[PDB]
Amino acid sequence: PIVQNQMVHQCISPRTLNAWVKVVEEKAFSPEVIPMFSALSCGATPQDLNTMLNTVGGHQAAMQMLKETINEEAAEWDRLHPVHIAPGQMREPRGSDIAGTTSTLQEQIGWMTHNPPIPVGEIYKRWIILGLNKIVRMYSPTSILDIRQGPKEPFRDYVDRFYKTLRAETLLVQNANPDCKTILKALGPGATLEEMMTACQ
Amino acid sequence: PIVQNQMVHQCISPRTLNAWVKVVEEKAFSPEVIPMFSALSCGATPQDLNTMLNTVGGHQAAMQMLKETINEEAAEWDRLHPVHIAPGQMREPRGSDIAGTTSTLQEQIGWMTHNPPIPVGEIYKRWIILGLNKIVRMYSPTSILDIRQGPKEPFRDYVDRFYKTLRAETLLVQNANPDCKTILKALGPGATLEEMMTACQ
Amino acid sequence: PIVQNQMVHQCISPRTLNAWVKVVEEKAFSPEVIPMFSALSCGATPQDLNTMLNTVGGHQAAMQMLKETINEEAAEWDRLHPVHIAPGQMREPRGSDIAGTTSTLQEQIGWMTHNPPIPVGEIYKRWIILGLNKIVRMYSPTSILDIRQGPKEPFRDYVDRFYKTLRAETLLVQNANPDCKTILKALGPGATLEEMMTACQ
Amino acid sequence: PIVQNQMVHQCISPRTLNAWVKVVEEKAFSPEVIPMFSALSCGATPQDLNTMLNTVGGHQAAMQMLKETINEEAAEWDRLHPVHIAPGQMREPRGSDIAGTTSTLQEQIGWMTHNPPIPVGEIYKRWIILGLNKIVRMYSPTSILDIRQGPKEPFRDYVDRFYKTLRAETLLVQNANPDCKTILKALGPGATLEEMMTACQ
Amino acid sequence: PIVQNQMVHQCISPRTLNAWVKVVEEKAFSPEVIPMFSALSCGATPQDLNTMLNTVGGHQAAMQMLKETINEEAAEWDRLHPVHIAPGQMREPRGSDIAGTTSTLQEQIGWMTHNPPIPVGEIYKRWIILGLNKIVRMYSPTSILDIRQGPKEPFRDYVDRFYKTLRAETLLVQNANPDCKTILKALGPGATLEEMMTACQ
Amino acid sequence: PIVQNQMVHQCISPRTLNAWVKVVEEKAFSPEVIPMFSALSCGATPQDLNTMLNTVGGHQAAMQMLKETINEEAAEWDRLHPVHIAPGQMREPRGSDIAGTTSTLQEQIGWMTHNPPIPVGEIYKRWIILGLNKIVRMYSPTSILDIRQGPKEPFRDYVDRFYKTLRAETLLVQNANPDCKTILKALGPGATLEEMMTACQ
Repeated sequence: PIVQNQMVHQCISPRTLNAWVKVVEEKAFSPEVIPMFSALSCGATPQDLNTMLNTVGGHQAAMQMLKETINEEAAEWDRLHPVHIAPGQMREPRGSDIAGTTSTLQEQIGWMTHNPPIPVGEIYKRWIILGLNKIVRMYSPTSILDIRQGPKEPFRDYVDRFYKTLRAETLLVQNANPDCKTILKALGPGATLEEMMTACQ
Repeated sequence: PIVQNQMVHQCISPRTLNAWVKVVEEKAFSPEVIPMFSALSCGATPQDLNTMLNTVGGHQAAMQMLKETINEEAAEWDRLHPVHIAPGQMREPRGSDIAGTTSTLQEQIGWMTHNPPIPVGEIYKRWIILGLNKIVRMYSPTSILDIRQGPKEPFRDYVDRFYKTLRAETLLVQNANPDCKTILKALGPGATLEEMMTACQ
Repeated sequence: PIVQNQMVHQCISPRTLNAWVKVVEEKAFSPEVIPMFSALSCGATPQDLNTMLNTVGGHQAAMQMLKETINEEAAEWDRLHPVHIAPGQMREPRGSDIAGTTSTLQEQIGWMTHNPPIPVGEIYKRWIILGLNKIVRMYSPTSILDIRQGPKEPFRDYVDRFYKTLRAETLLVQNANPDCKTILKALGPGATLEEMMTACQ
Repeated sequence: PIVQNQMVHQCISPRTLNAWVKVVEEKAFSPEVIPMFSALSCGATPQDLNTMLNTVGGHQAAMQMLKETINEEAAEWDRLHPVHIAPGQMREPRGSDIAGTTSTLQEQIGWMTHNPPIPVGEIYKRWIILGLNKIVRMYSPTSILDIRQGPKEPFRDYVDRFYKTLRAETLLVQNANPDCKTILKALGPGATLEEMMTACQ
Repeated sequence: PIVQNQMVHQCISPRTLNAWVKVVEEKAFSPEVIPMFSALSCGATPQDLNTMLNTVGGHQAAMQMLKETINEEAAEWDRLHPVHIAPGQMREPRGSDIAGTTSTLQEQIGWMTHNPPIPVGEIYKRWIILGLNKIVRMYSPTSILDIRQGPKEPFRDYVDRFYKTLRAETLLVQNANPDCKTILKALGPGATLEEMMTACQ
Repeated sequence: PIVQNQMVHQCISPRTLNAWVKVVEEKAFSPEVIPMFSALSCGATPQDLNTMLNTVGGHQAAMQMLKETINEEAAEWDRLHPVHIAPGQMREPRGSDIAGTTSTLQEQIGWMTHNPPIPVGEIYKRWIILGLNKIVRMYSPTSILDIRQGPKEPFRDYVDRFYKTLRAETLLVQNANPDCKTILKALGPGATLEEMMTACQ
């Protein structure tokens, strides 16, 4: 990553490397892996971002899809920012430079610490999360339409499933079981979630 | 977080990230999770606070309720502090800025390190703990009225349950078993907890 | 805590937070938990001390007793140091300020780093350990009078139990078994512990 | 490694040492071990690189092959950069110097921190990864030609295997099972991977 | 401990605290615990040394014996260095000051960082190791006279036991079994251990 | 160890201490323990080196042999560098000084940071590794002559054993099984290891 000492490059830590690999092993593409990815990649160069992605051993279908999305964003970057070098001067980054496949670490450091800064690490991270979100959506196992409260399922457990599904991807009341539904309907309009859960507790 | 070097931004640590996720996995919304949250979020920006909340994978009912409380505090903030920008100057934060959904990290850093400082991290944390407390209360499994000493339950174990329940949510003596109750009644008024526990030991 | 960089505030560490919670989970109120508490709270502000106590999830009877002792010391502090503020100036701390319930972190930092320093962290820690010691004493399971060497119990194991009990709360010889007692009596006056243990080895 | 303080030598960490040894124990020569190796060897001197390789206890066939590749690159280096010393002056590195077998740490530090820098750590790392890639290829257990979707194998699981094999080492559709193949064929030309996987989901 | 920044006090680490407690739990008073103690107490003040000893929960017989030895060394210190204070000046340390029971941390820091330094941490550590060595000796389970090679015991295993016993507390050959003894006797005078072990391998 | 801040002494870390003790517990004297020892002792003083050796609890036969080798190197040092002190001046180190048994830490620091430096830590480490190598050789369980490919043993597994044995201590082809041997013989002269392994794969 790049962090302050002056902004300077620091080696990615074994702790960071292991944390990412483990989250993926343990959580796959559950939605909460994305915020973890973003935090673990705080201050990351494109090189660092590639390191994190490349250290993943499984899920190679997903990792290929991600490359596809990345290449799509890089092409759109090239469409909006065509590049044209002068001895000793900073060149303009193209898509594959931001994605760290045709740029060196030193070039990335130069862009990231220039004045004004060209935040290639942040730009690349945005593309990666765009791709990751597609994957989270794809690997979501259930439709919100199929999340319905069971006959003796605690309302809390049902709401947990409902919003967990919504995150991966009136209905709450509709999909509630008969007993709870009657209670919720009587609540009247404008009830908060807290109120509904207390009601069916 | 923001910490001294001068106050500067530091990336949230893998240790901090894991600690929070693990406490929630292991303790759910037992009351002692709140002090842990506050300590783990020492010096946190709103971005950091969102990271911590968002990295939680389960309990999505609770996490939705929390969003509700947060939006309520943000609206009250907007009611008390309407915002009106000048080139190069600091804008005033609105509710959603303090909650980190419409403000950038750099803006948050600017507010937090301004003179005088606008402690958006501390303001947001207060809202979050307000919401968390509601959840702790909701998920409290038992009424203090239902905590009564068992026939052969050690007084100490009963007092543990009693104050554990009180924390999540004369009575102590009333709910004690007959044998202990007689002892405690004879103690007379003004007895400390230490005295009562020694008495029924 | 407060530590040198100049004395400055540092966030309490996840390592420190976990260590304390784990010692309590694993050792309860065995006497050796107190020295651990004191060391883990090296340089602690009152806020930090409250964090450590509050992160404990079990033993709520004990934690209530501790609050009682703390309030007693705070009242005695107020009796000896009545407080009377001038714009921009440091106010005098009352009991509840030292206990961190009515003082802010910044006020605590101000007191702790003033010249001369008002060591509110050290004063509060003394009160807490006073209360903790009462609890260790209360939860001590056995009287030293009931620690007697078994017929075929190794002398070393008996001495371990004896001094372990003494810590939680002539007698050594008296409570020794017949065979060892005869040996020890013949040792004559003034024998060290090392000498007694070698003798009955 | 060499890192900034000025560039200075830092001892390789126990964390780094253990991480590498463990990845090899746990993952052998699966392709994702290479990006991990490169990241764990961030800033490494040739001495550090040798340390990492030499701390591996198993896989001695592979480690011998790696030495072979290294010696081949060192010979080609010597062919392109013949060396010819002046009292107090920096000598030119030969192949075995870059590979750290005939150069001292101080010499390596001198080369790496000279102006202009002679990046012997980076040059050696390139040779090592060249050799490691050969090994990954050798230890790849299956031909991409033998990766075919099973009768009731989820398309996602099949694509995972396919790209995992491709990494170690039209075909995707050809090797898909009859049911999925029909769907994919109807998709028409130009379908992305995301589209194919959704189609056969 | 005291370490350089200038020599300054640093809080004892949770890592250090746990390491010591664990070694004692896992190894008791095996001889190798002493070098570990000395290393873990690198730079320790007397306060730190007391912390380490006091955090031990078991072995209270041993811990009492240690106090006895410590008091004996402190008395001999007082015999050789009688103490006689001037406003603002450093007082001379007595035995119990070096042992940290009647001296404050600030006094210990003052002594340890004075010019010339009065190394109270090192002096106390010497006393503690003197006491620990007595305990290692006491808890040594076997006499070197009872370490004899078994009929089919590998010579290496026998030598391991022999020198392990010697550490806790011609003979090597004498106690070897008949077959090995014959070989060793034929070796002639002056044979190294390596030679003997190779011979009976 | 000694490291830069200026070169200064740093306490050996609990992480380093534990890593070494664990490697020995887990790997005994397998050859890869030596590179680990050298890396973990980066920057070590003789005191540190003794700490590492002395913290080992088992293998006391080996540890005695090591002392023997160390004393032999120290005697040869004394033969080549006889020592002859001037008030305030640095004395010359003898063998036992380099081995840290008759020199203080401060003396070791003085030698190691003098200009020109007298690298007593590096000199001692060389002696220790000389002794360790003897032990690795001694504890090697099998002769390379007894490493022969089994009838249905994969060539790769056989080569692993062969070079693992060679490390602890034409033949490769000779010791290969009949089927593989025929293939290898037909390969002709000059075949690399990679080529042989591919051939018999």
